Amino acid sequence: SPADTNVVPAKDAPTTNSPPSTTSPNQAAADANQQQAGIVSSQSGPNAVGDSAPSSSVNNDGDIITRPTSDSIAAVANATKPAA
Repeated sequence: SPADTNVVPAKDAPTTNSPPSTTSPNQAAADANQQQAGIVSSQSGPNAVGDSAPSSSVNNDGDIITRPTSDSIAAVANATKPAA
């Protein structure tokens, strides 16, 4: 039977349950990365105190982004267009 043997991580599987937050997301993405799994807070001692997961609110360099990286480069290159 398929679905019990063909189990593989989905599309954008590290950062898909990450909520959009502008504050300390990595600890907020990991707060909901392990909430969708169903683990309650009492069943995790220090495993859920200070954890981190990659978020969709952080770009690769590491600065807390809001709009995606293709729309942030476009936020700079649209402000250096003089009249030709």
